[PDB]
Amino acid sequence: GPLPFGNSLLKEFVLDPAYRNLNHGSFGTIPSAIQQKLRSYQTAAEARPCPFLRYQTPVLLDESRAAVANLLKVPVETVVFVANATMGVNTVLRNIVWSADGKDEILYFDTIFGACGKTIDYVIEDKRGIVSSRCIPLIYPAEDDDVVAAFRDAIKKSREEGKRPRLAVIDVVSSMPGVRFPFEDIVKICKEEEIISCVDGAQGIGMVDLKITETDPDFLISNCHKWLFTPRGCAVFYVPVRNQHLIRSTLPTSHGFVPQKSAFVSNFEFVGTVDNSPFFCVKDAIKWREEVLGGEERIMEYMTKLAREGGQKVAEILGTRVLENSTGTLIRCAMVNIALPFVVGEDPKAPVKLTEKEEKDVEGLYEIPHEEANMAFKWMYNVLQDEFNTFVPMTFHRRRFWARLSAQVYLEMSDFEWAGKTLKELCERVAKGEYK
Amino acid sequence: TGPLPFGNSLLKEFVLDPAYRNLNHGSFGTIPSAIQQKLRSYQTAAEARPCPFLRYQTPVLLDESRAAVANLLKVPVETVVFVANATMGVNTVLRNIVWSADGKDEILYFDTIFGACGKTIDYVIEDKRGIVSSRCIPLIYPAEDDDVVAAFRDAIKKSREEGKRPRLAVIDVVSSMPGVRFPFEDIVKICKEEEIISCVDGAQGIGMVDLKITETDPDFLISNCHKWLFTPRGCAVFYVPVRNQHLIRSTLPTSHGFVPQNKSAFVSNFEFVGTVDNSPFFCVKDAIKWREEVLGGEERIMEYMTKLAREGGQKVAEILGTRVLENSTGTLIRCAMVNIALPFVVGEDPKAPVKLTEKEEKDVEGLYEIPHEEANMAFKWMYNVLQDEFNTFVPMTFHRRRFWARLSAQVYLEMSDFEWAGKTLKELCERVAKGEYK
Repeated sequence: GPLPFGNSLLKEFVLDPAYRNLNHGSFGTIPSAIQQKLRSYQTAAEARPCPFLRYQTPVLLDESRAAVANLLKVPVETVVFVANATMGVNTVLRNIVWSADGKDEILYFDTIFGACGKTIDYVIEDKRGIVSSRCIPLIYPAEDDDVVAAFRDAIKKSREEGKRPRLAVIDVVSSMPGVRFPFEDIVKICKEEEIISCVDGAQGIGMVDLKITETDPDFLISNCHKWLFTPRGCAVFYVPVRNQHLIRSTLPTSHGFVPQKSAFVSNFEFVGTVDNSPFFCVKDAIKWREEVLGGEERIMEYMTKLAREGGQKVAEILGTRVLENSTGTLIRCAMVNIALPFVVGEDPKAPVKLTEKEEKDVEGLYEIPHEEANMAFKWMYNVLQDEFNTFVPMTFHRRRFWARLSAQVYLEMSDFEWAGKTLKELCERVAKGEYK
Repeated sequence: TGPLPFGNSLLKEFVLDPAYRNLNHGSFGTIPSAIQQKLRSYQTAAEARPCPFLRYQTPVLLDESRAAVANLLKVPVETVVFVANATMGVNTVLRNIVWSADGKDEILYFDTIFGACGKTIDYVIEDKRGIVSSRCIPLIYPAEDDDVVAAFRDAIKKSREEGKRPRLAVIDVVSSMPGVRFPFEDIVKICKEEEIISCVDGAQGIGMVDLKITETDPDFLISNCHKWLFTPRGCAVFYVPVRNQHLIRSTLPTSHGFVPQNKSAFVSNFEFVGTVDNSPFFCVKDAIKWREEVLGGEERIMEYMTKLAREGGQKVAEILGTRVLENSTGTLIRCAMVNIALPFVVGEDPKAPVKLTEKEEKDVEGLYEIPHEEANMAFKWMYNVLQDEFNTFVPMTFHRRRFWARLSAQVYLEMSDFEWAGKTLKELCERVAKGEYK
């Protein structure tokens, strides 16, 4: 039968027993059964290179394409594997041909992943101004209605400047901070307004239900290596059949390109020589998660609940609060943010008008001068690795540090309590000016 | 004591199937057992400490592999980075070039260019909406070095005669099919004289021939470490002199290092371009070390494989009674791969007839002729036979009505392997003369 969750499940993984993994959402990790699968695929590749790599690669790709589309509840003709989420997002933006009038505009939110945000910048530079972009600022904790309204005002405002809102990139779950984004509402608005919905669901498969069919996005990308126990360097790229014709070239351009099984699926089979073993392990990771663990829903059910209750314990230990809106829809994933018990001094260049609640929440804590914010930020990162042998990413949002913790099926309440007590003393030492 | 002798005794150090004969190392390469173990050690370290290792040890390990490969190529370390493969870095060059506003820029390339790279030109023309064009330069092999230089000098001229401007030339170090050493020293020099960006595709390069980077001084060069440098698949070194690093505006794909308009920003840009297993990149310093301490260094490795390619190639040509692909100057087989014609002719195609050299018509009289339509049928048949029954693999170039089989020598091969290749290809070719491919 299935195995119980918690620290006993560390038996199945290959983490350092001295190292606490509180940040699975960044790079992921794989259990011992999947690494051996990974290395098994390599031995076959090095045993007879041309026979295996030329003819067994498409068979092993389609076995994982079938398993992942199955689990996503979508046709197999619509899923394909790319290197990673940054690669997939780049594949969408680099392939779109923009209107000849030059009125097209890319809409995005300021919680966009750094790599994604800078891809929009370069594409605008590369196409030399035939497409532009407008940034939608977000204040967190964000109410879902405020996010969708800020998107509607961006659509309305863009048209008042003579611009055409052409494409919108929507997170499933944002990176920093790790919050569930109301992507269903934003994608639906994109359809009504005829906007290409480029759903960046890197924090997606294996953690939250993507609801691909009912949402019907134009493009979706998601990192299997982030929450599906898939070896590093694997993202599932979803393109409906109606849109596969605009993905004209892969990244990079390879043999499958035709100058002007489907041709769309075949073009991604060989895109330059790479170790494709992480792709082949998708079918095993899915089968391992269903047989060894209780299944996909049981995995997500535990991680989300542990993120709530575990995050609330870190907040009690710190005397602060988790990051959540009035409807409790931000912590609908496996990650949770907790505010740290201090505050940064005001930036005279870009001062943030603090909200009355955010100011009473500052309640006379220790204040780090803004000139020392980056210095203390580096210190907390190094100390968490060198002294506590863990790693906690922190979002600097409105002169506060929001530490993001990632729950997993091999963690339990004791880990988040250790995380709370660790962060507690770490901030006590930040309060004493130890970062200098 | 001393280094290890070459030949089949060296297979103890590799992880090939003993029932499989790897006569085609040039396609995907392979790694020794010591390098595979290093690949898994980097893999083990990443899973033990995802964030601490991948965030902070990746800079260090990339820099050790950058210094190792830069010293091997005798190149400043500030001018080398690592990309995914040869196809990836050729795209990196062609997609960052800002073409001139009027639209006369054209990309020069030869028709023996690698298939992915030529189509990369076709897509860049499409994505840039016709402001850049291409001009294919046909080549006939056996090609003389003077004739290649002549075709390039006359293609530059026909361009400007049409009011066009040669902007960039895709130049091979060693071409894929047929596996042949290309006179890149002269074509790169002519690109400097004619103000043409030299984009060198040296995928067949590192670990096999002397790239002579400092001397020929190219604008951009790529080379597959995983092809001939015993590096795990998914690795290729990207050489750009710092005079041209500003031209690479964004990596492929675009990531944190891009900036809109100690370690240089160019070098920093290629460290994190998306979540990937970087174990192949880290092994570059381990492969170069292994090749030095165990095999005796690049120059002993390279010249053995080039010597074996000639002698073993003429054995296959002798066993089959044909010939090898070589020019009058003996400059085509200046690498580790050799092309030997198979003993039969393809019927002429009325859709594009091959008017052949007098000497070319004398080399095929008496040979069994296969009709042109059945050519692709027997081509697919020979591939399946050499794998399912002879348990090997040999790629074949179709060029002017004769198949040239491309063999790949390597430190773990010797003369008995090429004798087996010739013996295997006669059994194969005698069976296509009897029409077995039906």
